[PDB]
Amino acid sequence: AGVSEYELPEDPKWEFPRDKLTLGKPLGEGAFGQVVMAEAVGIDKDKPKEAVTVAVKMLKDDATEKDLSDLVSEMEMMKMIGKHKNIINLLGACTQDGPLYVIVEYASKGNLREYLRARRPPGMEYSYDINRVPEEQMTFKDLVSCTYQLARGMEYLASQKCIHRDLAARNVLVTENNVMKIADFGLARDINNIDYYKQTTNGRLPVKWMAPEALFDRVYTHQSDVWSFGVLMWEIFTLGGSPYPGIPVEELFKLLKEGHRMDKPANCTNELYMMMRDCWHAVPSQRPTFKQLVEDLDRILTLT
Repeated sequence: AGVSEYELPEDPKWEFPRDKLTLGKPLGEGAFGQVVMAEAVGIDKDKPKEAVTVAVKMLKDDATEKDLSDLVSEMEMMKMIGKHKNIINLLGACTQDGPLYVIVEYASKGNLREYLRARRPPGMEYSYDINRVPEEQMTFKDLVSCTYQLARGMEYLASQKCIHRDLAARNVLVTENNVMKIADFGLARDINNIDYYKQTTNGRLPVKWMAPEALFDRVYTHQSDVWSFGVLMWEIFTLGGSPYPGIPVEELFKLLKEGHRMDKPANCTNELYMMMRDCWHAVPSQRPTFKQLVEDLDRILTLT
């Protein structure tokens, strides 16, 4: 393509008028972009006069070409996958005659890691944290429920023949009503009509969440997302813990080849830990599918 010479084409069904978008407080600032809260007047067809709170993803002043390319790619991926209860859904975009604004559903309780960490059982909270929410402490049931919703989001994603490639607690958002939503589709790819996605030699996927076929064989499939989902489960059941604690990524490469796997999280059942271990099977085709994970997780959640 070439973003420095590409004119974003009009797409009237998604286009939103700039004069009806009012930018508010920042929600996030990463290395490659920015997200702010906004009021979008009329974005909901049902209430054409009503302003709805939304989140807006946009470039920063020091953006690279790749940053712009990533933002366009995320927007296009979200058009293609369609709507699901457990995915941050695309609402609109301001693409003409000005900065690219990608408008999506607002998740008022923020990213999953901090959501879990603020909702930890007392004492493990040492030291003094002003951001805790003891009135909403996580039960085992809440954690399973969290995993089930995310599994449903990925089941839907896989059914659209989309790979996310960057699954992780930092890329999950939580709504006012505690709905888990997969976000950040900047690295997502459409693998319709190809057997697998071909990774570059040195990719842009965080190593501690990467399946080995991708790390060592440069292949990415839905089963690679399953590996990542297993790491995400581990993050969930440690209530926002960071993976392979104490192991730098440079040492992880060889440990993985040798069959190293993370230990069971403190307050998790063997049944759930085995499910994690199943996701980290060396043979991709021997990991469960997202459909099987949904079925298993649903059964577990029902019993609880």
